[PDB]
Parts: sequence; structure tokens; C-alpha cells
Amino acid sequence: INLKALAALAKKIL
Repeated sequence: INLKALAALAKKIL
């Protein structure tokens, strides 16, 4: 979908 989903998982990585 959008970055929102990517950011969601990335949030844990970031």
C-alpha cells in the first residue's frame, strides 16, 4: 500500500 504500512514495520526497525 503506502509508506504508512512500511513505516509501521520500519518503526520497529528504526
